[PDB]
Amino acid sequence: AELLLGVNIDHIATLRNARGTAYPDPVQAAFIAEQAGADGITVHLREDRRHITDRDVRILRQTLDTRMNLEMAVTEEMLAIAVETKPHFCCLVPEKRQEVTTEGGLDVAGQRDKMRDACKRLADAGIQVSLFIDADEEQIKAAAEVGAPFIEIHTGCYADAKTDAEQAQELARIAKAATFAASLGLKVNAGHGLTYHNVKAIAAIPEMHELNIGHAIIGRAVMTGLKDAVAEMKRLMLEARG
Amino acid sequence: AELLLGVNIDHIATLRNARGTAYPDPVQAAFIAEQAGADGITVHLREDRRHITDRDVRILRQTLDTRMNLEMAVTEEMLAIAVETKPHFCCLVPEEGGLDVAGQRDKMRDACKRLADAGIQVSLFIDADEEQIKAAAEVGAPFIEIHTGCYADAKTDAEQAQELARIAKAATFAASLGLKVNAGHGLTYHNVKAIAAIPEMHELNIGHAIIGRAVMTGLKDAVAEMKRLMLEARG
Amino acid sequence: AELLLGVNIDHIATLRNARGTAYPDPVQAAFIAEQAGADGITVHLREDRRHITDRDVRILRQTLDTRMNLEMAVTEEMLAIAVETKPHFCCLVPEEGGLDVAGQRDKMRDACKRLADAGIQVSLFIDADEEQIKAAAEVGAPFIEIHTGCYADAKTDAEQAQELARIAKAATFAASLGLKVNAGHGLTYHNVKAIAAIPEMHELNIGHAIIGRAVMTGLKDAVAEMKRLMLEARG
Amino acid sequence: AELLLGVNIDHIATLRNARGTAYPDPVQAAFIAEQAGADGITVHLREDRRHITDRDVRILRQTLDTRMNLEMAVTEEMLAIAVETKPHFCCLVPEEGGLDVAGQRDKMRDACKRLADAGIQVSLFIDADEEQIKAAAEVGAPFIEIHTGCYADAKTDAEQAQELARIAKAATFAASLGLKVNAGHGLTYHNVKAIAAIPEMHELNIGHAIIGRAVMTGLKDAVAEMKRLMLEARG
Amino acid sequence: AELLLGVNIDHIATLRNARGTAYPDPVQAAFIAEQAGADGITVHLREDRRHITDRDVRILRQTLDTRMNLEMAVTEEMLAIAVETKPHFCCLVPEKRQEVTTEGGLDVAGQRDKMRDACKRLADAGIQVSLFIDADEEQIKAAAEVGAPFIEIHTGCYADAKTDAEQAQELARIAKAATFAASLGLKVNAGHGLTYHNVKAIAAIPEMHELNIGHAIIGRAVMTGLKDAVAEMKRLMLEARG
Amino acid sequence: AELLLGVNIDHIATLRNARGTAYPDPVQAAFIAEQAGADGITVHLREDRRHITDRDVRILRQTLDTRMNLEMAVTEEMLAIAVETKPHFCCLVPEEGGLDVAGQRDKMRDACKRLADAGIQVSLFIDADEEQIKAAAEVGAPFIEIHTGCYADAKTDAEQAQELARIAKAATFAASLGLKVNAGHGLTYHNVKAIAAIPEMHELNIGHAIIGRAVMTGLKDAVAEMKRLMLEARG
Amino acid sequence: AELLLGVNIDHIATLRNARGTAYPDPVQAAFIAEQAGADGITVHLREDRRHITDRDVRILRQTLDTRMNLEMAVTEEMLAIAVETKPHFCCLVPEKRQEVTTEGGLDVAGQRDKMRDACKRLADAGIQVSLFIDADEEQIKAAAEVGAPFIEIHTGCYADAKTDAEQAQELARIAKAATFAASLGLKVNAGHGLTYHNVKAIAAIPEMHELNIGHAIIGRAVMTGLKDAVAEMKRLMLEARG
Amino acid sequence: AELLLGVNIDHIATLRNARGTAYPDPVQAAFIAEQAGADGITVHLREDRRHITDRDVRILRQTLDTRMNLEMAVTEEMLAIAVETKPHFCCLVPEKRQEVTTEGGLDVAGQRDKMRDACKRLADAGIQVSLFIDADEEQIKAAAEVGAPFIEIHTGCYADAKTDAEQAQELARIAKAATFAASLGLKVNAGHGLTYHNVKAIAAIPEMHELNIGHAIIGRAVMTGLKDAVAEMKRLMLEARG
Repeated sequence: AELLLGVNIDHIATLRNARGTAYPDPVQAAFIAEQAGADGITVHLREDRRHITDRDVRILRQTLDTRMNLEMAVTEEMLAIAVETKPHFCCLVPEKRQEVTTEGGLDVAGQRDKMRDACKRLADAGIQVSLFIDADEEQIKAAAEVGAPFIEIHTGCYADAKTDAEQAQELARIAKAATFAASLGLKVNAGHGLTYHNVKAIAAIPEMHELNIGHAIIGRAVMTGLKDAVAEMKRLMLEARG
Repeated sequence: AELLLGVNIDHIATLRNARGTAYPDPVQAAFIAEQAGADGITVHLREDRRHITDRDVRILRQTLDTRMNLEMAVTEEMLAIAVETKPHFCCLVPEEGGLDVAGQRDKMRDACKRLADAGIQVSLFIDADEEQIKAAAEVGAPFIEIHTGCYADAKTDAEQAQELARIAKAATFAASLGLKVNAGHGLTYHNVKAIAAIPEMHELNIGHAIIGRAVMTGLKDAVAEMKRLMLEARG
Repeated sequence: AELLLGVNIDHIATLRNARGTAYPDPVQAAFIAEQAGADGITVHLREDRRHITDRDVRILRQTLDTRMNLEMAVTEEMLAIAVETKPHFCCLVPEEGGLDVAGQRDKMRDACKRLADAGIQVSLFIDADEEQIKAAAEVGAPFIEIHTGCYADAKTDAEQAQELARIAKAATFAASLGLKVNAGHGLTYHNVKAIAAIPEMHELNIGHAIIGRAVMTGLKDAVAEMKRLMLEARG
Repeated sequence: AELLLGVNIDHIATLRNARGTAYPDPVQAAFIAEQAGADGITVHLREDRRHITDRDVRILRQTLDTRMNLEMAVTEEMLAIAVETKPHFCCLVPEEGGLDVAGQRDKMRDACKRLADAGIQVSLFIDADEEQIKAAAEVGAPFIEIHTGCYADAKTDAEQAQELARIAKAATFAASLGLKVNAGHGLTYHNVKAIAAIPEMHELNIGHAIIGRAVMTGLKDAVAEMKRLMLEARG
Repeated sequence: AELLLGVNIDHIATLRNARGTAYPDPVQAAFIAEQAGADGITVHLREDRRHITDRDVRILRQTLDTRMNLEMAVTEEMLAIAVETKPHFCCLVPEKRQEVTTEGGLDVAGQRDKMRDACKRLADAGIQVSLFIDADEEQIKAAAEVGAPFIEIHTGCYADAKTDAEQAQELARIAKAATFAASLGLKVNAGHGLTYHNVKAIAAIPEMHELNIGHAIIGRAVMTGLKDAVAEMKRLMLEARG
Repeated sequence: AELLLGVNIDHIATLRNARGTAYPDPVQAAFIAEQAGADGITVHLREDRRHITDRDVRILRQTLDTRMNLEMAVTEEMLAIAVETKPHFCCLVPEEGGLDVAGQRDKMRDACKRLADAGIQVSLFIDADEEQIKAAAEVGAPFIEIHTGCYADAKTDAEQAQELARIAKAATFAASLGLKVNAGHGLTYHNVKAIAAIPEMHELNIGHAIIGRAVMTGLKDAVAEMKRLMLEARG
Repeated sequence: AELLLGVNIDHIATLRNARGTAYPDPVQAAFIAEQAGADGITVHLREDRRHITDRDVRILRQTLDTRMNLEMAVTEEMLAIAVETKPHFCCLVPEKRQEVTTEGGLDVAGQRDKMRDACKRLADAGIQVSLFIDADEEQIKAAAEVGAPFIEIHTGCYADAKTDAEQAQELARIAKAATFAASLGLKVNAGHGLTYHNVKAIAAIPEMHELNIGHAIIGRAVMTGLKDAVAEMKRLMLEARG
Repeated sequence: AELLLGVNIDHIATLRNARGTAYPDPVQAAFIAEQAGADGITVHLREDRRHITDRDVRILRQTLDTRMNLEMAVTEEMLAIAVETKPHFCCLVPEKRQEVTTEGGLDVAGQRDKMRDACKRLADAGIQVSLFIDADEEQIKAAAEVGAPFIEIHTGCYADAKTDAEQAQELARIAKAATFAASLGLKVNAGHGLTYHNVKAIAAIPEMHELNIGHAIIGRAVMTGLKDAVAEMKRLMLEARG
């Protein structure tokens, strides 16, 4: 169907934890976002509980009207936490140095045994898994082989691009990777680092299922208010596919 | 008698620094705040430059339409910066939580003088303690900013009303000694009024609660609301 | 102190329960209200769980930024729930329509001590009746909430001025006994001012008229308008 | 032709009846909706008059600028009321939950002819069942409204895609028989698009989710957003 | 208590009748006004049914959340219509040439018998009567004598004033008349012709109970929307008494 | 293919004239409309000058940022004014309702020529009648504006779809004869789309419905909404 | 009494003339301002017509719903235009080196005869005259002797103050000058250079009748829109007197 | 592809300089515009610094979140400033009588050597250059020969058209010129003088890459506020390509 928007509210919690009070509350932000264009809410539960906390996840699981995408590292703690939470989606990301690739995505091709079992365990709990990876054919083929139904292409390099040519090259790499990914039966997401000024070229990629976006929305929100920030992003995304 | 609002935009920077991009930019937040009820903009240039950075301070000094309140610790590095930057105000802070002025009379006395010679109006961030207020007066600072943190963090209505009375008495005491008095740390939309109602209060410097409301409603409305509640309290 | 506004979000759940879905969610409404002028949120946990449910109270207790006022009947089940929940306030009501305190002195006395033991400030919902008020003071309650329903349902302006005067005298009487006094049931945008102008009023707990305005204009505006009218009446 | 939106304002009355006051008034909500994207207003006059009352229908019939869709059970009382009222549309529903037309051919046939005789366009509320659809065509109804409740309550995405496909095939079947087809029960802001994209859909009659959104954001915005999402799906 | 605002919605109907359709509907405007600062709604049922119609009055009587002020001429038709409608208030105004004074108000002093009976009949039906009159002591004393509980001072001349001095003179006349009126036990209203720029001096008059305003609000409304137009007027009125 | 909107502000004047003051002023409404989606402003200078007046026309000619469409009857007085005023457009109207051009070929032929010599683009307001359209073509007018009144006033969906088909055919017919075609009289927010969807339509001139929505929501939003619905229809 | 706000829309014409187009049009700005808190509209018809033009004045004179305050230099041309135009107010300002003071105000003391005839001529035309002067006793006595009913004190020096002390000094000077002028029978205005951050101290001065402000309001409008800019300035002024 | 909008904020500085104050500040305008649909911000650093100043450029270069388009005349001073500044784009325009065409565009044909070194020098600095020229084939061939990657066609004559025919003629001229330029390898922009009522026909031209508009947007902003003015212009442009 239409391109979906997942809104990552981690930075609502970073603002909160900066002072130790209860506000602003990620629970409030999730309602605002889900009623302004978000089709899902993403929260990354970190080992260091730097922003989102166990309390946020527990309450969010009961208050979200749409569905949760739990971003987490592939460790025994997170896996168990994920199985008991039962979020609709789970997005596996690199936590430490021996988890990420030279560009930032998960190293799936080099850890097939771990990834295969993670995917299987989460799947058994009824969670749809997405593997956050670089737009790299080796990782994509590996994602498919280990059984993950989704992959989320890391759009950071595209976003960080320091020149037009560098950006177009990265865009083309993402587009070609998404096409290759779909040919393997994978569903493909993206979103990390996307902004109001570079999101359309990514949203225009036909194979994209959902763009998971956080920072730029929250950064617009402090000026503009979360409702308009989410709605503007969703509007740009639909225009792009138009 | 005309209560002023100083908006601390440090947390705009915190949000930015969390990812290393240029947005959101403190410079934008300052224009919004100044046109929504802020009478001044406050930034705390920390040693680790974790949120506000030297770039921020340099650009804001050239873009603020009102005036800057530079929050900083008392060190030679910071004093030097202050002197060079020439902010309208400077709020000496540590780095109960207030600045120990009574325990470092020499250091604070020299700090105030130097900053004062740079044309900067100095305020010492202190606890609502009679000993510290006297020390502030004695050392020569024009302003003190009473730490409202304990008032904000109060757990019960009783502990709250007690910290309130302590601040009110501390303010009247400070004023009887020639000092101008500010407050603001930790104030929220739900506890700001009792503090705004204190006659001696000159300016309330508030940050976090405003930014927290802003991520939901936008900075302009967050600032106008806080300013409206403050004037209601004096009214 | 400023007149407070407690917003009763029960009818948000009424709207939700008419269909068995999870929306609209009282948890969202509480955030909106607390940021639009409410100083407290009221929920009435009815034995039949018509609207607010155990889930609601459980989550609200964790998400409210201000404080909870738990409206409830004086029964073992409810007293147990209240002790466990630890809301900041508890408003005891019947299962004119006010609580019969004067005729159940022992029961109310036990209830108040028990809730007070759990650190809960108790309010007895009663008619503007001096016998009931004296009894409320006698059984140890720190608060009473005067039933404004008769005033609100006044059929003629004569019955209205008459009910208003009754409430105002009752309030003055309650205060002279050391009680703090609330009100609010049935108040609307057109009749709230006369009640808000009564000096002894501490907090007005209003629900229905605000939610009825909200379905048209949105909750934020519905709450801010009620708070604005209340403060206008005081000044 | 453009996909139409009928807004069911029943829950405005639910909110009103929970207290016996005159607000919020369904008559106001109808004006708001009609000017924010609604092409029709739906009210369900239940025998128990739970929400919408005779007064409501009476006044609405005179104040609506668009047209009325009267939801009602197939009983003598209701048929009489409908004939007298002359709404532009009548939606027959049970007292999955769709009308059993295939098993009451004579009754539905009498109902349709009778309402058609009063100049009313009849819609039979039925399940996405080809047997029920064929029967609806056979008894003379010009419209059927497919029950989207099962689709809306889908527990898994599998059950959802399955219910969607069932509705879409049923719709195509209904159109091939000369019937016009509506839908809408249980649709929300997150699941309306897939139904609005079905080519044969004429009008979506939605209630609960819009009113649930309204108590938060106001009715005007709640309606305009639903209409916007519907038109986006079509293009 | 506080100064009240009655909003006259006649001109919503004049816009409607100009074309013969159902919109705009006075019923909608009454809801908007009552929720934006109006404490009452006024409608003038004219003999020629030029704007407000019998249908408007009939529906309004059932939809108003506050109270209706039925403006009408003193004729047998209107009196009977008023008795059966039972609006909370009734404001008697001049219809023809033998009904008004040289400035526009009702001629009460010169028609004591009619006015006395009108007042009595309406009062019997439980309607609070207001006599629309010029700021003229003779008419005011007569209003009191015929038993009317309210008078509405015609503020048209004040509004039409063509010079500052002319306005101040008219203001002072209104102020002195209101004071005289109250000394007779009368409650006093005003409002006709008031605008966003001259309403405050009138609202500042202590004896004023309610200002009934129509045209300027509707005229602002077509630009601005009725809600803001009503709220702005109510805001100015309360500032004046502040 | 790019549908234009002409906003008739006559009814702003009607409201003003009802009381003899200067407000509301058509001049203000024209700026609002032109910046909210109007591509042109229309005013009908009637003989009795009941709403728009000579002052209005004289000032608007100097303040409009887009262009004026002068609606007027075919008389020497009006032609003279038009010639002097030099409006960009002129819409000849009577004073089924359309202009009888076929019955006054001589008069209309001379009218168009004179106005055309003054540099004015002429449109003849006519019924969707083949005889009148041919006459319009024959007499030399560049534009015709099809009277949509009967379409608007239709009582049933059948009478409506019939008037619609008549207008659509009339438009294609007019275009096949070299004429540019407009419409607009009586269009509302609920029936405008079917007319906007007609390919041949150049500009829709609409007045009353817009002003009627405006008294509720404000002119800016009323105009932007109508323009949005029109572009949606072509889209 | 009621502190008034006059909004100077000159800079709207400034923006326009920068291109020779017809927009933005001062006539529109005037309607927006008058409905958002302006009690009067001010325009300075310069000899060189740098911004406001004769058409502007001619049309404005017909569309203003409140009243016009025509700022102009004292010359036979302008005097004739003023007498022709008949604006409610006329504020005489300096435009040439031999008309201005070393502070920026009109030099009335140095041109007693010229000002005397100006005030008399304009007064016979029914125009209320104000002399834009510095907060200087010599000029004030001069303004009083020549017969002008109003003076508008130049708040520019107060506005441009660089230190809190310099500012406190100028305010004091203005407050004493206002009292001094009132003791001579003059009514007093101010306004030039006032901003959203320094308007309150001036508005608080009791003798102030009207603050004529332009620049800061337009500067705010370019960002927030004219309506809110005017409404906000008006709100601040009433709060000060509150 | 995606039609871009560059907003020229020069007139914000225009308003400011009219008084020597610091407001309104172009730096604020740029943040508002970039978050409301502007894809770039344009500033014309004039030799005389009539509006935009060196500080403006210096600060803007550090606060812009999108990119700068520096309009400037061709002189050693400006070239050095540009090379120093390193804006993403540079649009060379005429400023003196011997630099302009009888239409208003830059005279590239008549100064091939100068333009040739400008383009080369600016290009080594990594700046993309655009030559602001008339819709004239001689200038276009010249722009192509000298090596500029972009040309910006002067839409002023189209904007100032007085008759629908005159306008139709200019549009045609621009559309053919755009196609002609693209056939020579140039990318093409336009924008000068475009308004909310004539922007669509230009936006519809396929070869258009970016429309740089300023004046009409600021003129609308003074009334409605900058955010809506920018958003609305962007909306109209996308509708045209729709």
